[PDB]
Amino acid sequence: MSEESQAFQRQLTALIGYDVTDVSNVHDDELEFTRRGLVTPRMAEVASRDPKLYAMHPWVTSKPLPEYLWKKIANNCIFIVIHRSTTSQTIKVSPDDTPGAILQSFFTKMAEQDFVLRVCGRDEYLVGETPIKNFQWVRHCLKNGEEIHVVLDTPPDPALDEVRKEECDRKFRVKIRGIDIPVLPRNTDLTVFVEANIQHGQQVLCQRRTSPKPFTEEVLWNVWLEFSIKIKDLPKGALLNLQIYCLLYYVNLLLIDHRFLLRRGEYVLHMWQISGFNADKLTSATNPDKENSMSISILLDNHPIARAEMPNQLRKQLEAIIATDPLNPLTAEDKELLWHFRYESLKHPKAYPKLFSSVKWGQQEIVAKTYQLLARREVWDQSALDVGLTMQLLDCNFSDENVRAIAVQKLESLEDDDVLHYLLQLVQAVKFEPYHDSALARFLLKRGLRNKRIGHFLFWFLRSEIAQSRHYQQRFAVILEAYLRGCGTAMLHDFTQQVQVIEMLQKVTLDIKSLSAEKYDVSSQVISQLKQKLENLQNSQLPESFRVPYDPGLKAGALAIEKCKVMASKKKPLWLEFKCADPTALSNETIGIIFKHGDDLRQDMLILQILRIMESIWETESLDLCLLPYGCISTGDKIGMIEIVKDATTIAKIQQSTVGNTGAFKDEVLNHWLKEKSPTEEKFQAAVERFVYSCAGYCVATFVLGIGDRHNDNIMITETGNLFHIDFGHERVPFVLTPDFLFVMGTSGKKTSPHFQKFQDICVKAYLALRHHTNLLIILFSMMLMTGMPQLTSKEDIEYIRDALTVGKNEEDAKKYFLDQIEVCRDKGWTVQFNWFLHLV
Ligand SMILES: CNC(=O)c1ccc2c(c1)OCCc1cc(C(=O)N(C)c3ccc(C(=O)N4CCN(C)CC4)cc3Cl)sc1-2
Repeated sequence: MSEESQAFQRQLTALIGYDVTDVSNVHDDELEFTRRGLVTPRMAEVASRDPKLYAMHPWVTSKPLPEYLWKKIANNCIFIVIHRSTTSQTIKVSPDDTPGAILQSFFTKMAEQDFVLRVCGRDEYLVGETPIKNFQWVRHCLKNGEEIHVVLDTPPDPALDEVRKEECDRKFRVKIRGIDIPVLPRNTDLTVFVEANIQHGQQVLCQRRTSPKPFTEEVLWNVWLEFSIKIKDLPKGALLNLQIYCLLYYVNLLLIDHRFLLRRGEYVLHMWQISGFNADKLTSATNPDKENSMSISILLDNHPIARAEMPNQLRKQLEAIIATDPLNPLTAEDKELLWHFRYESLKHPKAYPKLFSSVKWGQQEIVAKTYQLLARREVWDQSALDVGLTMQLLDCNFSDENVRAIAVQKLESLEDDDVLHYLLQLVQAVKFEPYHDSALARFLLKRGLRNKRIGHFLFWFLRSEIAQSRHYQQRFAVILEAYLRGCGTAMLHDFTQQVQVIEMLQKVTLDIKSLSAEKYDVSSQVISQLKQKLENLQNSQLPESFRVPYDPGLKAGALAIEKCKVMASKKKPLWLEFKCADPTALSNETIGIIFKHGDDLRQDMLILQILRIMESIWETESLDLCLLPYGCISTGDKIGMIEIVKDATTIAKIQQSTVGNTGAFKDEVLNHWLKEKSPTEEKFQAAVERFVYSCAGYCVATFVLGIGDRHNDNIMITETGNLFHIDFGHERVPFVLTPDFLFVMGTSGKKTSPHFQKFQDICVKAYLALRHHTNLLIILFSMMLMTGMPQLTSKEDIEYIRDALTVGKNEEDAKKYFLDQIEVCRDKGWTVQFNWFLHLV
């Protein structure tokens, strides 16, 4: 291994934020085995991808143009403005024209074909055989009433993407020797025992306990725990879960390894301490902190794997069971039905999750029958892809490799555009895979390496987790490294720039947070030191440019130091502004970015991404709710970026600017603000309309997600009328619809009006459009809770969304339910809003 290659691994380590060659925290070779296992999938995708299309990463969709976007084209014509160093002719185009085609109606229309169309000021290309109406940038421009400005230039050199070459029928038992912790002192000395569980898909096959003993820094049982399950019956993917109760600590050990071998020998496992149900509890990783953590010693001394028509009424029971929601509990009666009627069940793709939860995974013969069942998979294979269904089979309830692979098989058919929609949840779903190398992980690897946009986000989503999750960083690092080894030198250089930038801003963030207290109010002293420090960075270890992490097509240049500052809030986040490093840009507007330290931005990414999913869901229904899921990215431990939405203010600041002593609240302020920021009544009417739509979308989305009761300071609005929520980091009301919002709607004092009627109509339409996707929403909600929050009750917390989506009810009762919800806010008026500030005194 050349000295060059060692320097390279060093490079990857700094981009990843973890050393994948570190062997300090392992008890076997799973991780190394996986690094090697992933080489094949990587080389295969690299060798398979088209260098040209890969370099230009066109962003496209096969989906039809929504009704609400056809509205803006009734002339069957679209205008593209091409530019080239001086003047710019505006070509009239047909929505079906191909980029190379409009290049024919150009060159000849003017009068060598080795040129390509690129969006002005962006690293975005319109290429490939695709109708221009199928390009996302084109649809984004129409939806925003913006013109499509493009520049004619030379295709990027694929050479820049060069990738560096690479080079027994006995019952199961376990001996618990004892436990050891360096320091126990809490308050009162209690007693302690060890609980050993054998689990599969968060289902206990057998449970055993040790006798209680005095809790001292060292407790030695030296006791055999014999389980009812036979060795031969252990399913691959089963975990020996070990727990200490006084519940204090846990740790897991895969009973059958990545080689299909039964675990054997001595183990000293360092455990995880509970913070006083979630994905972290399922991890096969052990606590890396060997100095301050509890450990448990165990011994293993115990390779494997070597007609009749249904009556009308049972079938009805069966179909009823299948119709129930993902969260409906399956009775013992229900499971037996599903299993007995196995072959009938297999004819309904929607039964798959319920059927595989009916499997007795602790019985070799049954599992086998199950694999036999999966053999004739025709009905499933030809079924239309249902993302909600697929994700159900990737959650914590399925530990079987084969069950999860068919889920992954269905994902193979997603277009890149959809992958981007679900990417974050798919990455989080890697936490439910029992092995490091899995079909799900390889699919993400493959898709990321196939498309630059997916690779970029895949990188940040992985790095965010590597940086702040001890439970999963090892697995995610191996995945990221594999990816980094195939993305190409260009991407590598880009990621390097981005990582350098955020690292510098982190330093700065910290140093500046130090030069001030815990809030007040800053301090011209504090702002000046910031500007100096940035001036220092600017010249230079701070790279010429870098891609915006939440908007990779955008290249950020030099900081505009005069415009930077520290925001006035408890935490002291930076308000940074940069110049665009692309001369071809259509404006002088800077790139605003908020850099913040002290908060875990992962919950916000999760919420913002779900918001994006709701928008695409609504698109599948021809609806546009005008949400504004601003860019947000966890870039490392307790740090990240947030997009600064231009021309936007807080609803509270608007209130506050007019008196606002102790937080008095006037109904007409909002309407006045909008009218004053409008240059004309036209623009004002557009603002009001957009407000109605945006208000409706956020009321619905926020109710469903159970995040509806918010303080005014957590909700913003653009000067153009777009309302939107922010800060999703962790009497009552379902959502925020205050009298001022109502005032803009032309209503006041519980009355009606054309815009308000229009609002209720949009809400209801929005609400029921989401109910057609109930299962997708429920499964995303529950995964989000398991992988993104603290230790959430696996029933009651998750059950909220079921109630919220009013599962089980017909359309009439649903509309009713929501309309009453709208009434509650009205009756409550300003109460909850009003309650703030006082709680603090
Ligand atoms: C011209 N644009 C803006 O002023 C602006 C302000 C805030 C945001 C923005 C634009 O983009 C939209 C997304 C966004 C998201 C935010 C967020 O998540 N949090 C937690 C947040 C809330 C308040 C502040 C804050 O201190 N201030 C200073 C007072 N000012 C009136 C509001 C923002 C900072 C953050 Cl990061 S702030 C914010």
